[PDB]
Amino acid sequence: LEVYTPKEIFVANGTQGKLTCKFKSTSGGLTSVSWSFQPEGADTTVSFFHYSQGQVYLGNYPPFKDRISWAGDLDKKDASINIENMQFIHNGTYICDVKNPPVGKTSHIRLYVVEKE
Amino acid sequence: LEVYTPKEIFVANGTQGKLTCKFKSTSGGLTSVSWSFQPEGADTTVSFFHYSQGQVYLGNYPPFKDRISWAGDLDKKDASINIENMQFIHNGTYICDVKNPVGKTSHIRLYVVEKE
Amino acid sequence: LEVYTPKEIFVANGTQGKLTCKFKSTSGGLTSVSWSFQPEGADTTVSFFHYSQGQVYLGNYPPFKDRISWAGDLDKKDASINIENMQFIHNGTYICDVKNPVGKTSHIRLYVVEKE
Amino acid sequence: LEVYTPKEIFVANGTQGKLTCKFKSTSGGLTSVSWSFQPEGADTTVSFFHYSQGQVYLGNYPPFKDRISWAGDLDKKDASINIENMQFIHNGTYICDVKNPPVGKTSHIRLYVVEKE
Repeated sequence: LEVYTPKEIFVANGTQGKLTCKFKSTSGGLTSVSWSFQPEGADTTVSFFHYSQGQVYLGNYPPFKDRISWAGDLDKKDASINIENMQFIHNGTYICDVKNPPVGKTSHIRLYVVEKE
Repeated sequence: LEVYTPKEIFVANGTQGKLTCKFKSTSGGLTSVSWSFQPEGADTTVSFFHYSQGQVYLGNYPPFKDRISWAGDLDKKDASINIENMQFIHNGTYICDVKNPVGKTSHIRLYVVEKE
Repeated sequence: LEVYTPKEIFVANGTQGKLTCKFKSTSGGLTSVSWSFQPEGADTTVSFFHYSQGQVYLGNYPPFKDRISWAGDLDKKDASINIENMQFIHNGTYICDVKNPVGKTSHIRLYVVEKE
Repeated sequence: LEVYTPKEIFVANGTQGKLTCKFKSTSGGLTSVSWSFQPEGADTTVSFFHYSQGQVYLGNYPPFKDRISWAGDLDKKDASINIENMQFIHNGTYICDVKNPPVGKTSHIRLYVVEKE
């Protein structure tokens, strides 16, 4: 199992961010995706998205409320998500955790939200 | 791994349902719980709850909006959930899927009863 | 004691309707079942079926003549009945009354649908 | 609660039989009546009549089809019934089961149908 994420992305604030994850494995089925956020300059990460068995589940982290949508296809080995209307509180590191049975692999994105001016 | 669910529960409508799941295994850190609903008289199931790594994740099935809370403790081998203010649309079969390192599943037939 | 019926059922006309009742208690024996009919848009109810001690007893309500059969099992806590060849005169609310040593009641709103 | 039945009655065949039941209790609304038949020389009893909530319900026992009618009044503590056109197949023991919340008391009638000649 191999997981790719771009190292960094810059997103103009107020626009949609596309958090790309592509992975490599021998195989939908039992594979699961989880995304996590680590706010910049903080010590903690919040897991906010989980996908498995054709179902999207969301955490209750307020800054991501009504902003998160699935943009992947596990058959095409794509674990991506979109975040609407990104703002500065969304600066930080995003971490994708992919599990393909037969634990799991992770890749990090440093997301920079930029001033739209 | 072994998963238990009571075969049936009756919930007076307008009150809280307590969906009990107890499991048996040798270990809670890699353990995951999922809950599904099969509305009575349909053949679809909606997966609406997932728990792994100390985090509750919820699906967007409207009849469960703002009703679902975690009532378990994986260290105490308890994968239970609560559902607030149950109404007749919540009648059906609830399925708990627990994974330890594939899943084991147990079923509840939940009947919501007229509180009158 | 707890008594459950679905809130509603839709029965295509000319076909058999299956009136489900499931109950919860600590215990056949002295337990009894009665079913009643409230025709839509009237305020009368006719009690038309009674079950106690392995015996089905029927009332003399013409629209239910030769249509009613027991489909329960008090040991499996099932108090259901069947109604053959349901027509529009059978539209209304059905009420299951279950007694285990006063009783709880549950309601079905039964809609008979054009089979065309 | 106390329940009375006559010990025996003789009914000329082809005539109506009147199965008297009178009872004693402190109270009509929750009380129920049931009547049962034990055919002479058999070991089985068939329950064929039930009365509760102002409603008469009948069993499907063929010899009592279109023969059984309520002749009581629970307010007057009378749980009687009538049987039309009694024939020899109706010989036997009749049992009245009365229930009055606040479990029930029973009384037996040995009914002899007699040749009317």
